[PDB]
Amino acid sequence: KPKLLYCSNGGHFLRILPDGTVDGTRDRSDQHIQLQLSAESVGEVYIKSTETGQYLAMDTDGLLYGSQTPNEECLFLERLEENHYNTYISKKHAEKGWFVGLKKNGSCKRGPRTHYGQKAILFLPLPV
Repeated sequence: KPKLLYCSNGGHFLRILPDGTVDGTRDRSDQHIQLQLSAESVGEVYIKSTETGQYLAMDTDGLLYGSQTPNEECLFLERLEENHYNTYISKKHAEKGWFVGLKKNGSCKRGPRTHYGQKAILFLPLPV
C-alpha cells in the first residue's frame, strides 16, 4: 500500500516532481507525494511515485533525483527510530553518511549536508 513520507523538519511530504525534481510540499492533496515503498533485501527499500513511476534516487554528488528506472542509485536503507520515524540512508554512499532529507523550507537537502540525528532526515510514513 502507498504512503506519504512526512518530514518532521518542516512538516513537508516527500515529493517527486514530474520534472524529476525532488522536494517537499505541505499540501496533503498534492499528486506527487504518494509513494510506493517496496523492499529489496531485508532493511532495503525502493521508493516510487505512483503518479509517475519515478524512483527516488541520489546521485554521485549527493543530490536526490527522480529516476525513471530502478538502479543502484535507487536503493535506500530504511532505519526505524522508536518514535516511528525512519531514516533513509543512501545504500550506494552509506559510508559517507548520505541521507534522504528535507530542509525547513521544503527544499531537499544534499547528501554531504546530511547527518545522523538531524530533523531533516526523519520521515514518518503515513497512510494515503
